[PDB]
Amino acid sequence: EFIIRIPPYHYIHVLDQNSNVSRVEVGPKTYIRQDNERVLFAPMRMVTVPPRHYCTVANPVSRDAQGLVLFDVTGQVRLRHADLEIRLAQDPFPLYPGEVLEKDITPLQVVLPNTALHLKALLDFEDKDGDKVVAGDEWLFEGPGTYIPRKEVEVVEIIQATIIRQNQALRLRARKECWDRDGKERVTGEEWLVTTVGAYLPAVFEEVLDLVDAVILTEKTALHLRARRNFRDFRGVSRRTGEEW
Amino acid sequence: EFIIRIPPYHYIHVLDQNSNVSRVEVGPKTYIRQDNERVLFAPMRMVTVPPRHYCTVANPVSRDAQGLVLFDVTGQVRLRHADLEIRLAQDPFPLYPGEVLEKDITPLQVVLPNTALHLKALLDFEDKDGDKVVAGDEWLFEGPGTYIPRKEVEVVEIIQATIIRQNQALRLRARKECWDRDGKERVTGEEWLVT
Amino acid sequence: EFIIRIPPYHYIHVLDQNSNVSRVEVGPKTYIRQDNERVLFAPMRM
Repeated sequence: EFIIRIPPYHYIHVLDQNSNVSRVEVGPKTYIRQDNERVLFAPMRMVTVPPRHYCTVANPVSRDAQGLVLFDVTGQVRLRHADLEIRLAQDPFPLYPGEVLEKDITPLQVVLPNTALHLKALLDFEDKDGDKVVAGDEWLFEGPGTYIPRKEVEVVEIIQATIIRQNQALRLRARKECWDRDGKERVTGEEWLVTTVGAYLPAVFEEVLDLVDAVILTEKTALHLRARRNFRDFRGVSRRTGEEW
Repeated sequence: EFIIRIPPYHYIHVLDQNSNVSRVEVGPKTYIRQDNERVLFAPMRMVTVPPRHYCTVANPVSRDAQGLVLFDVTGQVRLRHADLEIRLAQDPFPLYPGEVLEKDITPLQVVLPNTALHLKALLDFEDKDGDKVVAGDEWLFEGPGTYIPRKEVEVVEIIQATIIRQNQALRLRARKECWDRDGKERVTGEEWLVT
Repeated sequence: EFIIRIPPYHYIHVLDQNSNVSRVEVGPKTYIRQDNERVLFAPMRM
């Protein structure tokens, strides 16, 4: 049919069979379909991202410096095949040909306070402050704030901070060679204790094991302790392996 | 039908099929529908907000500095899609095309004395006194007064004050790093007593 | 019907029911008849 009335906030795609090319007919205006064109689908409401939401569209249109949608001379539109893009709140937009709504209008994820996100850089990229990120690097998005999703970064899980109370310590095992918040070199399998009172947030490599409670030494008791490796106790005594005290 | 009598305090929407555009025909006057127009619905009574109430309308019309309802040249009306707005008591108003009555005429919530509201800022905004609010910040609307709802602020629950009598103290656990009313630094899990 | 193809050397008359007025649509060109117009007769050779 030639007469194609397109309601406000809707769009259609007419296929010029001359070049078998499709173009997005978007606008609150009716359309005349000629012999050479063939509308692909009825007017579809343009997808709007409500504020505080986001959406990602498969094969985003290969726009330019001004954001003008680069259109192929043949009658198609230049697309970044197989890539993704994050589109935040804006006016309703038409799906140009060769684009798929990969991610719907989903809410921006806001982490609660004393909680963190275990992000990981799937694709090599450069972060906000010129950071030479590489594929595989892990990230901790802590804070009660909101995280704006990104193509090169994937959230793996949400970790929760561990509250270390008074007279308590938390067992931390290095999952890989790393440094402790006190800047102490750690090796894979090395376990240590963090006594800082508060909601201690576990790091990407530091693995929370358990909370160790102190033992209260009255005047009628004392503690019988045998070492397991060479070290120095709090008094500084250089105890040896197997030594009991 | 061409003859469309619109009773006082009612409105209709005629669709100019020429541009498939709808316009709000509001007024205590009859209307003539031509071949190009097509009324969408019979006269609907304009929604009035009774005093001390409020209402929120989906996709509020993108008004201007003077409040003139910016109308699209095509025959539509400029809308702030997907947003909300709080409309208090006023004269009955017509629903311009592309607007949905999100919140009816509900009463303004007045907290009783010695009670408070647990508000939280869903959307980043700036408060009354230029406060750099961020998304997620919590608010306590206490007082026997009345709270005027807002788009960027959501009430989470109504908390009730705890009466501490003589020779008594109340256990207070910090849910997060914070300061006590006596300006005492607190850490998550820290419990103290208020006398 | 909106689509009104007028062959070369032919003409039609569309009645704008708004004013019940008719105008000669002459030309080797197709025509779009809106809701307000109503073609009176098919293209007639001039």
